[PDB]
Amino acid sequence: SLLHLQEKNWSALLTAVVIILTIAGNILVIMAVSLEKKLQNATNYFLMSLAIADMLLGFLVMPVSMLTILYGYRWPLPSKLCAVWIYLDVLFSTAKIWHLCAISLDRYVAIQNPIHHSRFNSRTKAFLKIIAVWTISVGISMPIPVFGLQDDSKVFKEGSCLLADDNFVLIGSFVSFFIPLTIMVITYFLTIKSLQKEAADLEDNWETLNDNLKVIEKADNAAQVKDALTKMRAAALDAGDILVGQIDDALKLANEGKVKEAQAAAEQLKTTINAYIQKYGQSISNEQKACKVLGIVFFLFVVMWCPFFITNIMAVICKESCNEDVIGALLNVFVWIGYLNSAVNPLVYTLFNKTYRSAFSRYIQCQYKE
Ligand SMILES: NCCc1c[nH]c2ccc(O)cc12
Ligand SMILES: [Mg+2]
Repeated sequence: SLLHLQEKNWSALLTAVVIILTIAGNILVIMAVSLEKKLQNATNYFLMSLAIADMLLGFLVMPVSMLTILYGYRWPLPSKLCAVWIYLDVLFSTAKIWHLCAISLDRYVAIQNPIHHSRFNSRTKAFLKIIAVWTISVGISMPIPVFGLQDDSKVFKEGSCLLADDNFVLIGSFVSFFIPLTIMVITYFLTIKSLQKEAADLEDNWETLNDNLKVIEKADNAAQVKDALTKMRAAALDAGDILVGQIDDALKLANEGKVKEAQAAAEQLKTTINAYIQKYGQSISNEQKACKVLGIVFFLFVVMWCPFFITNIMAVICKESCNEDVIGALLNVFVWIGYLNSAVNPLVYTLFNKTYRSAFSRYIQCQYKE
């Protein structure tokens, strides 16, 4: 006889906590993007869809995962509900990683194509990209019901419902989890470098505009102002229209010979430059702030699923050499480290965004009026 309820009830109280923090955390994120209007961009739109994936993992996968621990890891439901539960577990995790990849991808293309980002601002464009990812994730996870329902040996390992098939655990791990992991760690690295270069390029054009504002207010002739405005106008085009015609206003005074009159115009440009420099120089500050926080989302996904990901692959490499009972007893812990990651995507936003933090606080006092 089997399917016995046991006294594994340290686990029952601990796993219940993780389910609510997932469900309550990611509901507040879905409510934040749906209601708060400082969050209406493509990156925050993905984070909602990430939190829909996290929350449905809290509803559908994590209670059943708890329920198995309550019946000694012998599987209490119907046997054709084993292959459904693996399919949802793997679908929500595959949808998370391909979101996290696609954010880091969409963020990088936003910097290399500033003009394209204005065109790609559309919520419809964002939703199309999400709907690309979910239908990729349903595409990748689809062997688990199509084959597993047909053969109980691919989803049961001795009354235990788990992905027993080893070509599913191997090929899936590299198709669905190092192809979008590669693209995430390449494009996060290059996003840091594109915002390092353009911050470094703005300090270049800060010091050459500030250098020619020394030159014009020293100068004697209309050739030492004309050249010095020609080097301002060229290196003001390198920060892109607003200021160029005001330099062209100053350029025609140097081209006629009105030097004291061209020098006075250049002093009027000074404050125009400090306005346009404090603006775009706070823009790079904000993107590098956002890139840092999205990195913590990216880093904690990778770290918390990493003990589950390595040990599941060591189940397949030492299929002979190792304690299958100990590897089975570690994966049962290691899956819940990765489940816990559904609870921490919301908490990150709270610590690191005052817009998410304010919104969460108001909803806890039941205040939706923005
Ligand atoms: N999401 C990976 C499949 C899965 C679901 N529950 C599990 C429990 C144990 C295990 O080894 C694997 C699983
Ligand atoms: Mg200098």
